[PDB]
Amino acid sequence: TDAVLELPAATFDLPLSLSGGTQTTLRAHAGHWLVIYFYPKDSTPGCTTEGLDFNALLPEFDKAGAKILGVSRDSVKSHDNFSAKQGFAFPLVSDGDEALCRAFDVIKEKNMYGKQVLGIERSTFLLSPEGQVVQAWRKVKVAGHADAVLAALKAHA
Ligand code: NA
Repeated sequence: TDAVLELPAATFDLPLSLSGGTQTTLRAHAGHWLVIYFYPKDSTPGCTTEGLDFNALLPEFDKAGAKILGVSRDSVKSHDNFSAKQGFAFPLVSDGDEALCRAFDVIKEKNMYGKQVLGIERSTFLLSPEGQVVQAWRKVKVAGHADAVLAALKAHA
């Protein structure tokens, strides 16, 4: 009743390549809140602002035992470079095959350039300690977003 999104069951066991060379899975995060924020491109203004915003709020997320994962389809190397430059203290998922993106249905289409163009739509999701997606933000505007996500986490937790 509380889920706003149902993920394919296999989603939770997908090996997610992280910045730093390790993997995680959503199931591995059982027992605590997880924020998953999808962004279109490493090292761009909006995605950097969003990452830095979450990073600045990390201790507030820590208070709730929550973990953050940023997700794009950039490579692990790109993620490493991005994370190092910005000083992120949470992992970035290299979703190169967009398996996680598709599971969360963040690959969206736009009619532009006389074509049908797919891309990551900036989106964020709150996952409960039992892996339920209890809140979603789509077509995210970066300004104030990490604040809003933190507030929602605090409301839910
Ligand atoms: Na979780």
